[PDB]
Amino acid sequence: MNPYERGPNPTDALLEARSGPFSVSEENVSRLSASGFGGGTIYYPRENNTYGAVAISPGYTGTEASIAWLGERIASHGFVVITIDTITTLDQPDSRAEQLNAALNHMINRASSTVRSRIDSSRLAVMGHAMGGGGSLRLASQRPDLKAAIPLTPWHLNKNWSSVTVPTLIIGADLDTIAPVATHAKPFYNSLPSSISKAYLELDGATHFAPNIPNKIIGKYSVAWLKRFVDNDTRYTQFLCPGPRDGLFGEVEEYRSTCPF
Ligand SMILES: O=C(O)c1ccc(C(=O)OCCO)cc1
Repeated sequence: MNPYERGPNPTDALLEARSGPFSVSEENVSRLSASGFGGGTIYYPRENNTYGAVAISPGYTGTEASIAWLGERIASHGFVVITIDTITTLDQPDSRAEQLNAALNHMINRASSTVRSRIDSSRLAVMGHAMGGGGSLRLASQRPDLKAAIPLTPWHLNKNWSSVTVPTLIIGADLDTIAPVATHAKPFYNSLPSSISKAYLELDGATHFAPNIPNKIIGKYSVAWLKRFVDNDTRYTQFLCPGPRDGLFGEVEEYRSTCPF
């Protein structure tokens, strides 16, 4: 009925497991072969089919190695995913937005036929850690056509994202001292329009490095957000609405959303 649906009916366990049901292979993108970004790695399902496609940026001073687990994990749930390196490790968020865009174009137009043939170029998403999460917000602002955006403990000097209409899940870390939720993640969420699909998920007992460490909660809700909005997979609505509990015995520090979507 939904021909974008991939993989079996989800459960909390299946979404929290280290890997989804899709076996993954990798395509290396050298710095030489990459135009407008610093290279990286494309994770893609071996099983032949078309899938949504996602570009993920690391943060300030970091490289693809700090987000690799996420590229692999998301790809194993039926997506084509590039973890990029940036032209330099010091690139600012809005430069990171340009490089994410170049990485989307690389996957669609310049990668091998194996990778290009597994991408539905009409169904794209963007994600990033810290400064790359700020890059996610900027690119979502510049490309309303993106299907989803997921800034992870994002950092950005601009606090006004009222131009974004892409379905956006922001993930904050309560103990983040680099991009404190009070001055980055939450102001971002609050400046997004009340009229779009969005969610704020704040992790309990998590620092700025949490998205760099394999994380059941990040893995679960990133994939659920991507499934719901990249694939239009309403089987995943059950995890986003009402969403993880932030109350007594709950799983998150805070969850807020514009459910129903
Ligand atoms: O000190 C800062 O202002 C500052 C420090 C770090 C970051 C960031 O993106 O870290 C990601 C590391 O992978 C952003 C801002």
